[PDB]
Amino acid sequence: MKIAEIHVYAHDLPVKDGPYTIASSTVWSLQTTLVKIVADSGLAGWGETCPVGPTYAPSHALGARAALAEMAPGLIGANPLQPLVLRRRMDGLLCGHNYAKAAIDIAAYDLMGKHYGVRVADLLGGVAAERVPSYYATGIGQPDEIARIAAEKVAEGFPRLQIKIGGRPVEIDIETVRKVWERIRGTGTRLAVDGNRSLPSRDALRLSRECPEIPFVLEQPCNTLEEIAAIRGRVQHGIYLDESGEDLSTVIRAAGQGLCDGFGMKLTRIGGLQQMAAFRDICEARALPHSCDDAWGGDIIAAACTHIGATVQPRLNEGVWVAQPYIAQPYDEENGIRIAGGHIDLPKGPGLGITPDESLFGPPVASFS
Amino acid sequence: MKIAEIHVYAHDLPVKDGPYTIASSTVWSLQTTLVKIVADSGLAGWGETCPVGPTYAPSHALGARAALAEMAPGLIGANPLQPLVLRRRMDGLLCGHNYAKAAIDIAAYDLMGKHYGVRVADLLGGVAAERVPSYYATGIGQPDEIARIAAEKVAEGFPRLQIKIGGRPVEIDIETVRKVWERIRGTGTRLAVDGNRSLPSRDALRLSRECPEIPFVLEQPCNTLEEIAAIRGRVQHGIYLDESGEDLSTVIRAAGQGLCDGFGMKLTRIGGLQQMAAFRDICEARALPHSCDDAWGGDIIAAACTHIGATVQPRLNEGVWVAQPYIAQPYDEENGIRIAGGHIDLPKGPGLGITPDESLFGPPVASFS
Amino acid sequence: MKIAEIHVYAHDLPVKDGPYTIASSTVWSLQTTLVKIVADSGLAGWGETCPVGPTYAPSHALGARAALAEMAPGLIGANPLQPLVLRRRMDGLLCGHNYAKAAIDIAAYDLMGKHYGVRVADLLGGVAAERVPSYYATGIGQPDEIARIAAEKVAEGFPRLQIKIGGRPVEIDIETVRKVWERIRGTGTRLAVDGNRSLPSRDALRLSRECPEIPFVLEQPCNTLEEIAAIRGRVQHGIYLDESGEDLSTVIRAAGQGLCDGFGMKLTRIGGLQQMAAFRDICEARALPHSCDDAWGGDIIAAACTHIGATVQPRLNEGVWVAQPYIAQPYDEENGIRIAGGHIDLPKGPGLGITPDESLFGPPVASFS
Amino acid sequence: MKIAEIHVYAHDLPVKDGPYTIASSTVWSLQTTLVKIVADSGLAGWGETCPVGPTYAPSHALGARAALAEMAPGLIGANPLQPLVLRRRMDGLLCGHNYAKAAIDIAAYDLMGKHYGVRVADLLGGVAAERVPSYYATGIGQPDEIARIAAEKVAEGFPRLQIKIGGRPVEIDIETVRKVWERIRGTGTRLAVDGNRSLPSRDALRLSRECPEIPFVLEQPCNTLEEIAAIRGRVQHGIYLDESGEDLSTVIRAAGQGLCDGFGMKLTRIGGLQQMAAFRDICEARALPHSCDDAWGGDIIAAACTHIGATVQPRLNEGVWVAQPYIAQPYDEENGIRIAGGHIDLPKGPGLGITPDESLFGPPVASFS
Ligand SMILES: C[N+]1(C)C[C@H](O)C[C@@H]1C(=O)O
Ligand SMILES: C[N+]1(C)C[C@H](O)C[C@@H]1C(=O)O
Ligand SMILES: C[N+]1(C)C[C@H](O)C[C@@H]1C(=O)O
Ligand SMILES: C[N+]1(C)C[C@H](O)C[C@@H]1C(=O)O
Ligand SMILES: [Mg+2]
Ligand SMILES: [Mg+2]
Ligand SMILES: [Mg+2]
Ligand SMILES: [Mg+2]
Ligand SMILES: [Mg+2]
Ligand SMILES: [Mg+2]
Ligand SMILES: [Mg+2]
Ligand SMILES: [Mg+2]
Ligand SMILES: [Mg+2]
Ligand SMILES: [Mg+2]
Repeated sequence: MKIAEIHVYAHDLPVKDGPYTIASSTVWSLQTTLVKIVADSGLAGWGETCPVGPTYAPSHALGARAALAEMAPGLIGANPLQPLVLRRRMDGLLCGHNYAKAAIDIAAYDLMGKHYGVRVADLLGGVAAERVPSYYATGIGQPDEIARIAAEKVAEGFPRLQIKIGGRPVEIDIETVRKVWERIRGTGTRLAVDGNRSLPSRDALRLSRECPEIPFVLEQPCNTLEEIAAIRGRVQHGIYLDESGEDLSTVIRAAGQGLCDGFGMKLTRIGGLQQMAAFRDICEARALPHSCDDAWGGDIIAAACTHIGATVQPRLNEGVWVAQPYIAQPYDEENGIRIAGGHIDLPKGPGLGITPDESLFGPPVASFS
Repeated sequence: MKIAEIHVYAHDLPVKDGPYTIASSTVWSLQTTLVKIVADSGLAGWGETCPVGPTYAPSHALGARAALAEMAPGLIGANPLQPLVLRRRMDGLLCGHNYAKAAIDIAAYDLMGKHYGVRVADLLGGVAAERVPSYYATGIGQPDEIARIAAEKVAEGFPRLQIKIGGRPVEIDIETVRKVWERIRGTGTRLAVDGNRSLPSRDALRLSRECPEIPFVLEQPCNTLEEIAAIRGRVQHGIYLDESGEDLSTVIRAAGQGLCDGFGMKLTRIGGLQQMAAFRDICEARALPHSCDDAWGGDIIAAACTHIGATVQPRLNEGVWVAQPYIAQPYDEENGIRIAGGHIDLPKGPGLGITPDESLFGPPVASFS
Repeated sequence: MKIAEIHVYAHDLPVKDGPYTIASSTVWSLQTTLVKIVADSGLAGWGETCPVGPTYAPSHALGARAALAEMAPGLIGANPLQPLVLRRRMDGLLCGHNYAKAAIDIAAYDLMGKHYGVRVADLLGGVAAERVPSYYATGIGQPDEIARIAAEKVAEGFPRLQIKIGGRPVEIDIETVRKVWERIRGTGTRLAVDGNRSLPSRDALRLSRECPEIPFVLEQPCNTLEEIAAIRGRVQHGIYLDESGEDLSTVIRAAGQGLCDGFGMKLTRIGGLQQMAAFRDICEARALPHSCDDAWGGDIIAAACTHIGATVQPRLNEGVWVAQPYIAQPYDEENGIRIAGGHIDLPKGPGLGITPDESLFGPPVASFS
Repeated sequence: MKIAEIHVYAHDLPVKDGPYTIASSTVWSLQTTLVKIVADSGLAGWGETCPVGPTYAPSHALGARAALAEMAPGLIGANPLQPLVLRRRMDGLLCGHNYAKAAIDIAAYDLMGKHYGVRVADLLGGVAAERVPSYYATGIGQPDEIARIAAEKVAEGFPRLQIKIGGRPVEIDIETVRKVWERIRGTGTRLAVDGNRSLPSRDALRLSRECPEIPFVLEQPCNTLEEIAAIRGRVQHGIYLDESGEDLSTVIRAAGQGLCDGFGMKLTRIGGLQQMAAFRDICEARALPHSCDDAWGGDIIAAACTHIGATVQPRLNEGVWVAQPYIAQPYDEENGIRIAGGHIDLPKGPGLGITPDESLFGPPVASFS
């Protein structure tokens, strides 16, 4: 098999009842980028990458499209059924830019699954669970209001909550954590507190020191991995990496040196499913719980996240986060990814199990053959 | 003296009022393996190895018999009165497989003791105590029920309890520990909490962080020694190794680098009494308390554990655990190992002090001469 | 699809012009164990595991068959198209025993490849090279004798030589290394020197110190990883792990903490292709060169090694070692694995590309349904 | 059985063709202390301790007798057939003073062996070799003079030489090492260079740096273990501890943290055979070569060293050093320890196999009942 065409699309996703606030990024609408790979046989696969604003991570929508335009001519003729070979070929065309490479990677797995008649999760080691947990991430807000929302989401069925903090005096974050805990204690709901790179070590230390009785994991409290390595010995709560886990080498450093207790891992950041599967295997060997998330995006990226998440040993699965609740229009109304009772049912069809209504995207901003 | 015959037996041991639940293994009946060594003089010694299900450790009943069948022809003619020489000879025939080698080792010490007219404990440095402490290990269950059982076992005389946890949400484990402590506090009963390799560092950290007022030692909370080394600086409760202590080299690493505060050590895992005695000497030099246990098994392995345990400095002796309370039929009704008042009286006769009713075992599954 | 039957075979492999001498194992004839998995449809896949004598590693032929006998009944009905799910299922039946699990893993990948019509290497990320390099490993022998063989094998086309040392005064090992280097310098041939766990740190230090001008990597010079970590900073030659690389967790330690510069890795030791592929991804992220070998065995295990080897980035591929030159009768007369010009061609057919002549093995020694 | 009497003897040992020059002690005549333990039955065992002058180690002849006088009354009635119980009993009477405790330890093993009819080596795991290697240690002297003696002693059969250095400009030590190497290279003789605590790190660094082509191990180059840990990474020669190995705890530190590559170990320093056997097991698990020596003394301490030495794995046995060549009158004319061909035959009789002629010692200087 050979790649015959690659099509790049720009598409807009407004935030229902926004904005969505992260200590490092507030957005009102997201620009996603879709990739369609067409084989010489005519069969097509789909990928997607959607940064959550331009300030969250070293990635942005215009940059995704620039990266894809750089690599695409060099990929025409490649065998899309060989994800590692294909990844090396991308590396031969452009250094870094995992978030763009990930879209090609995901399209190729979709195409592979359709070709062989198999679900992507089964190409990645096998379906361990047909329905996977999700988690709900609150925005930054008034303590009482965040606690109210947390209670509601637990009642909806979410087995885990992530409370966003930072960008304001830490006393308010601590009050938020305490008020949330008062409403969810004794429900068995797991808790994460995400500083999104915004806390000086001063405040990360204070948060943990003041709340030993509250069972959160502290997710990416500080900006750099060096700062996290420096506070870890003095912090009695588990610490998870998110933004710092930028590649497999960094994950190997963190696992091998005992620098964290788990991960919030994004598919596009790590470079796609080929790398994410290796990431999964590393975490399983070391009993490091993790989520399988992305920054944002619709059915295509969400299905890719759900497929890898379906392969995770259940006791290590911290959930699959998706932007679906904030997206008005699905790409696939019959099989698209939907949260139900705080969980996500894996699509049942071949490949990603998603057939996007291509009409929605508009003509490609760039085509290659 | 020379070994003239080696006989290998398969024998079944059903669990009274089971199953017995460990986070890593639930069993309903155990398959033990017995070894009889006959000297040219006609004198015989007995050994035993009995994994606690095939998933607890890298060992199983069929594997024990395969290992013994591999080594046995190469041991005919060896001097059974030289335990170190004999161990090196085994190593010359098969790499690893300590749990099988241990059965030959124990049979040889039994034979040595009978030949010289001395108790095995006196071959291992001398009887420091005629009666040794034991400890009772609970299964995993409802918090209140486990607390009730803990109170009963303290009333029976057990000076130490081990609470098994893991394989479920850690909130339940923590509730169990708290309810047990409420019933046993102020009795002077020592407490261990055994995660049996099942806790991610996330949960080990939480358990310790939440319970500074409860004086447990945390036994093998995490799967690998690397994970334990990573959490140790952040855990204020003593940490003991069990499954990780797979050989004397590992014990030397753990003692020399300060990676743990004690051990739950199994005779078969370490490779027998020759190695266990060295283990004992290392712990004594570093004031590291430990038990002398095994995975399971009847009078033969239990007596071997009791003999080495009788040599331990009393202040370091965390007890000898035996499967006797879960075994309906003793091998030796006159001198077999029995728990009385939470303690074990050392047999008074030469060798292990045990004469098994060989009839019980059936014909050997393999014989060598 | 579901596993309907599992059949275990025992088969002898006489060493051509024997014996083969490793510092830890001298072998005259090897006992291989073959496994055939049959699906409900009748489609079959083949696996193989063959310890290189019982003292090289904690593995042996009788032990392989005992482990398979323990696991097989619990695998009837499993889906063989899900290698990770299947591996966890095996872990739920027996702890450890990777060398036995690997035979099931390999048969399942063979079956998967046949079912989808794809080569195993293309189920593991894709073929990076159709012609895979091998390496020649000399046995221990006299310095001039070994230097001759080294020159002869370089001429035959092998791009890398491994010289086995140990088990005798180290000055003889050093003389051998110097005389081999005299023959092969200027031929572009890479050099490994394998101590096979046999050198005290005293001697490993001496070997490196005396030979800075000879560009060997020192493979598993000492018995334990702890010993290797202790000399590493005092050794100017690259150090590779072999025997110490017992599982993915240990690989993560070694890579993350920088304890070695590469690996000799055996498929059965790591537990099969699912784990080997993850191992490959770990090494690629850290630019750690490695081989894809096994202990011994015929066309089945050799094809498995060749398929994973064909996925390795060429600049990191230290070779695929196979026992074929020492094996008189191939299982597959037409398409079995053969070394040609010091290299190995990847088979063309689906699955492993091997069709064993079952009549060579005799009837199964154990059958499960 | 019970100790009925303890008798302490003082005896002079003139140095044949004296003196003997160590960087830390020059000696013309040594004051040995013998101990006879008599059981209720009248059976007796013998021990010995003989510091090599009062400045080599924190031990001296008057100190040996004072320590024995302190402990002896508290040992009347003890069971001498339990070496570990007996050792703890001594610890309960006097802290430290291993060199004195060792004399009691050795007499008790002698008695035990006589009582059971077994050789001491067979009470310590078993005889691995009937003929034990020794090593020759040169005194400090002129480079050409020492090189001659080195050649002469190699011819006599010693498989290892130890060259003493220090106490003068290091260039003279380096010249000595080079001239010795010139004589013994190509003879298969192993080389140790002993600084006896006398080199500043400045000079130890220089000695190793200048001589990479000379295969010595550097024994106790610096005064403290702290100094040795500090230079270790900058020294390419193996480093052995001698004087720093004061107890089992320090051995555990050195081995567990990889601070040395072997030991010169003295029986009296470590505290007797009970501790020496544990020391042996520690070294065997880590492939650390070691000698079994003492400071000085006649047939009694020499036989004790020979018996433990006969249990050491041959590949790790650096030799048993004894003072016999410097001692005119043996205690046992028939079966005393004698070096022959640079090796020592293990005595055949029960216990140590030595029967001292008591009349040589004079009446006891102290008797206890
Ligand atoms: C993955 N989230 C839950 C959604 C946002 O993209 C960021 C947030 C996190 O940082 O974990
Ligand atoms: C030794 N036990 C008390 C009995 C079981 O064999 C396991 C358990 C332990 O892991 O410590
Ligand atoms: C891979 N070999 C060449 C074959 C033997 O199985 C061992 C050897 C090695 O240890 O590297
Ligand atoms: C063991 N010696 C050879 C004899 C002396 O007691 C000291 C010396 C050494 O330090 O190695
Ligand atoms: Mg819930
Ligand atoms: Mg985050
Ligand atoms: Mg009590
Ligand atoms: Mg335990
Ligand atoms: Mg070539
Ligand atoms: Mg090797
Ligand atoms: Mg059937
Ligand atoms: Mg010689
Ligand atoms: Mg010395
Ligand atoms: Mg008296």
